[PDB]
Amino acid sequence: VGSLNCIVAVSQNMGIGKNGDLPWPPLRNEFRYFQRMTTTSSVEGKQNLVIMGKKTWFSIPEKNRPLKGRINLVLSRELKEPPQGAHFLSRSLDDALKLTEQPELANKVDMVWIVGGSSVYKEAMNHPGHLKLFVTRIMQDFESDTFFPEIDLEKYKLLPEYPGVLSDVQEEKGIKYKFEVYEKND
Ligand SMILES: NC(=O)C1=CN([C@@H]2O[C@H](COP(=O)(O)OP(=O)(O)OC[C@H]3O[C@@H](n4cnc5c(N)ncnc54)[C@H](OP(=O)(O)O)[C@@H]3O)[C@@H](O)[C@H]2O)C=CC1
Ligand SMILES: COc1ccccc1/C(=C/c1coc2nc(N)nc(N)c12)CC(C)C
Repeated sequence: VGSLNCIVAVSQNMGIGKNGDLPWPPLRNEFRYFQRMTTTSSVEGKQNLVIMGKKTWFSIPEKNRPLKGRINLVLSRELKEPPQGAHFLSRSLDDALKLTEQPELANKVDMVWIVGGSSVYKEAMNHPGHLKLFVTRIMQDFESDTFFPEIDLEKYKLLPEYPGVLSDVQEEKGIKYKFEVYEKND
């Protein structure tokens, strides 16, 4: 199994969601970036795995659900089986990562992408080992009711560029944003 990663888009006030949707209006190219980064795998005969909490799963409109071309895993202790359209269900983050090593998935999964929400991000980020964060900084404040956990910059280094990630300011619907990649190894 290849690398472990988180990917998020976050306002200046650290918001990632409001009422089960994003705090900002739809940013089509931002979403295209999320789909590209999470779907593209350099290893022949493998797909990437996306890991998400239950409320994030149900935030994806049925049209984009499961995320196509990726294996979709949902975290929940209440659910008894994967939701309609999902592929896997685990009861903890550690369980989901252990599962990638089982015979059913060990030779099928390339990268692992944690796609939210706030508790899953927090636990992924505080878990020893090699981890990258792909963070889109939406450069305005937006009313939110979720939030991204604190990024400890003593351990997460902001990389000075990264292949396949544009380094300059983007703008859609009058909202400027930029792409960042952070890496820790502890
Ligand atoms: N980049 C972005 O801007 C992103 C935005 N979002 C937004 O964030 C919001 C959803 O996030 P949030 O409210 O944080 O919720 P989550 O997606 O984290 O869902 C939480 C539910 O998931 C299950 N859960 C979470 N972590 C675990 C765990 N480690 N083990 C087992 N079960 C777990 C629990 O279910 P149970 O109670 O069944 O056990 C929990 O009640 C929405 O507004 C969505 O639009 C989401 C992702 C990215
Ligand atoms: C348009 O996206 C949404 C709309 C409504 C509810 C949830 C989302 C999602 C959010 C993001 C998770 O990591 C993300 N990372 C980045 N860089 N951008 C994102 N947008 C997400 C996931 C996809 C829908 C499946």
